[PDB]
Amino acid sequence: VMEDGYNWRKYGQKLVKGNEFVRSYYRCTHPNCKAKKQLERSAGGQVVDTVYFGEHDHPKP
DNA sequence: AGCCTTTGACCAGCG
DNA sequence: TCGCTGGTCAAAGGC
Ligand SMILES: [Zn+2]
Repeated sequence: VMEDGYNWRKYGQKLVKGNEFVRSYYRCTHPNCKAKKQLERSAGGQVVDTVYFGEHDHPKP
C-alpha cells in the first residue's frame, strides 16, 4: 500500500517460509520495462521487506 | 472498456 | 528420481 513513485501490476501472490509470510509479486507497468519488485507481508499484514529487481527503462512518472 | 487482483495451475531450480 | 518450495501464467472477476 506504500508508494515509491512507479506503477506496478500484481502478477502473483504466494505463501512462503512455511505459511509464515506471504509474498506479493509486481512488475512495472511501463512498456518494455523489465523491472520487477516483490514485497513480503507478515501474518499481521505488516510489511517486512521489499525486493527490487532490475532497473526501469523510463524515468519516474 | 481498460486497466487492475485474485487464485489455482503450471513449471523450474535444488535438496 | 521425487517431491518441495518458490516464481510466473492465464482465466476469471472487480471497479
Ligand atoms: Zn519500469
